[PDB]
Amino acid sequence: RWAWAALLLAVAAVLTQVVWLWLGTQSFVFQREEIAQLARQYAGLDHELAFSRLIVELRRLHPGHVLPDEELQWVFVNAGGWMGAMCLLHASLSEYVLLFGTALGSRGHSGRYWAEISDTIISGTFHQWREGTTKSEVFYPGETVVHGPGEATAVEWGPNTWMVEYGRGVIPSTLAFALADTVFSTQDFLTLFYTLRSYARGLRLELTTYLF
Amino acid sequence: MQWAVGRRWAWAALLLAVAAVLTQVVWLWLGTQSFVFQREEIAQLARQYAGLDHELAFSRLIVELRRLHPGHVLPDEELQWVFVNAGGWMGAMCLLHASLSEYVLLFGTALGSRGHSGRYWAEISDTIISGTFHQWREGTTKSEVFYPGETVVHGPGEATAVEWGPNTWMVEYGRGVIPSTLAFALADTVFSTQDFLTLFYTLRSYARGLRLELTTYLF
Amino acid sequence: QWAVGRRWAWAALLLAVAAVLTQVVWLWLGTQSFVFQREEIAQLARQYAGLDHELAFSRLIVELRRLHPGHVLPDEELQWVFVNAGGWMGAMCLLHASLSEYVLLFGTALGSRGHSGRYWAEISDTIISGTFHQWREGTTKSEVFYPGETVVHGPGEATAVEWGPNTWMVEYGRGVIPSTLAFALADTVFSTQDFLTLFYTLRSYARGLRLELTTYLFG
Ligand SMILES: CCCN1CCC=C(c2cc(-c3ccc(C)cc3)no2)C1
Ligand SMILES: CCCN1CCC=C(c2cc(-c3ccc(C)cc3)no2)C1
Ligand SMILES: CCCN1CCC=C(c2cc(-c3ccc(C)cc3)no2)C1
Repeated sequence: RWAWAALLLAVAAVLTQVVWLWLGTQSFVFQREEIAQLARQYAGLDHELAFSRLIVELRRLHPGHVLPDEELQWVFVNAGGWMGAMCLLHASLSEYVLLFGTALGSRGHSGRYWAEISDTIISGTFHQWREGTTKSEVFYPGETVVHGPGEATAVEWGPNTWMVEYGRGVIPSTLAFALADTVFSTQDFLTLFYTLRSYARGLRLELTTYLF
Repeated sequence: MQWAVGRRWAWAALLLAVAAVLTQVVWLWLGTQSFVFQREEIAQLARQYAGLDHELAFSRLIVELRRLHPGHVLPDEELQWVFVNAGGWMGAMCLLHASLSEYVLLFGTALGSRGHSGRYWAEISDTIISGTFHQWREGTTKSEVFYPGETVVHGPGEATAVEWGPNTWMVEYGRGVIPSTLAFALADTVFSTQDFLTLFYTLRSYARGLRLELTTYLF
Repeated sequence: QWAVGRRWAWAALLLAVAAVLTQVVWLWLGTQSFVFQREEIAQLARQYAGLDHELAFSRLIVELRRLHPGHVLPDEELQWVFVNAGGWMGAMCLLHASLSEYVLLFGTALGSRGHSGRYWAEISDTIISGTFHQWREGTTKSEVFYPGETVVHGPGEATAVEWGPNTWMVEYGRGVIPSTLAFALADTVFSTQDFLTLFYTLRSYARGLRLELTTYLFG
């Protein structure tokens, strides 16, 4: 039975080799500039219409990578002390695209992620206070703010602020932060479920499209 | 002996009778569900004092609430402002009535606050005496603002983002599984503020409210 | 010579350790010494209030080092680290820290609101710039503090606090300092999950303790 341990790690070595090759020869659906430019084009429109225009345009540029209307949903997000709402459009293990914002405004912890996040503002104001500094910056509609991996900032959204968010990195690691307050502060298990389901729907889509 | 009845059978028949009767009169306890306050009574009552400053408005409301419902309102000896930290927001409450199905309290903030309203197994109504109440309902990308005199109604299972301006005060009425709602109102107190003295104060106010509702029921 | 009971000597020793510990603690309280006087930091920080906070901080650190050599952290150990607690967020720079005292620079560029924390310590905050709103427990009014003013937070007290944008202050603390850190890291553990920040904070404390340990032992 000692040889069975060798066979166990034999196929384990090959499978891990298959995965490694796949993770490295994998390409991305979206470009950072692509998402930013679309949002910048629509920022002058009311956010409701801007959202609709952007979703339609994303679907024609990348069919089979954007969730259907039947699976689009606004779900509150409580994390880092702030509160907003998001609508997931695309979600894989390496990328996501979502609409985010708040009608009341909010402040808190940007989060510390294993990913690069790009927020292009559609309406309102985004205040950013970078770690190590004692001054803040403000971004306005049409402008894109990037959150590098391992960076942590204090953020503030003004009343009625909305943005398109494009994330790239280890996406399942971001859920730990995004659902923290939901678990320990709001106890909103229903919201917790809606979030996980939306991610599942996004993963479901990307899997079928890749398989056709 | 065609009219006679065996004693053993009759004894077991009556046991089935009391069992059938009890299991049915137990059900009517939910049918004879009596709430101490009417659903829109608290709102209609506080809408009258909204013109005053919150300090006098509270005192005159508490007095009026006692006269209308004697033995259902906590005495001045057990009235206390305690902080409330939940859903990312912070305020202070003053419990006036508390049972297992109902509660009435004075709530507000002198600074203002924002956060998650909470999903309760209950129906909550808030009537504004002073300040502003902002509500952002789930699924929408817009908010509504409520002014003094108006009443915000929060149905069961609903979740909204809330914002109170500076110096907003309100009376609050809740109907439903009150102990479960208490789990939310103490969440941030445990995992964010670690204010265990406040935790004690809140639970004590509930115990005082419950003690009153049983000593009134017993006398 | 005689024997003592298994419950007799047990109680006697329980009184013996009671006699020792109580007079040992009282001995400990008597030898207690503080590097900074109760109102020393406040008096010193107010002198630099009104200036650009960068300039005020730099001059203060130089002044503290000159007044208390061996009790202020070197430049290579000074570090701005985010603080998340009680619902609010800001940044701190630890200047001095032991088991009984601490001095730190604190503030926020964005502003913030939340629970002040209920500490086993006496904490004073002298404002260099910006605004400090305080809402005391049991009250329905709030007081605003402007630069040059000092806010004192007594042990066991709990307030709601609000900082305006670009508010900066100097904070001195006196009491059970390790218990205070527990609060300061509450949101970091259960809300932000920022382990890096958590590590930075604990490292800042360790550096303060090390410096205090060396100065105590070797001058
Ligand atoms: C500095 C930018 C930080 N952003 C700010 C805006 C909102 C965030 C945010 C991210 C998410 C999210 C939801 C689902 C999945 C699968 C992944 C991520 N939900 O909300 C984080
Ligand atoms: C949508 C309205 C949500 N409101 C917002 C304001 C404050 C609430 C709130 C509820 C309570 C409370 C305290 C003790 C007991 C036994 C029950 C309830 N204390 O505070 C909940
Ligand atoms: C009543 C004023 C409350 N203040 C408000 C501002 C920030 C505080 C605050 C305290 C600390 C801290 C960091 C390290 C150690 C060893 C001890 C304490 N880090 O931040 C507490």
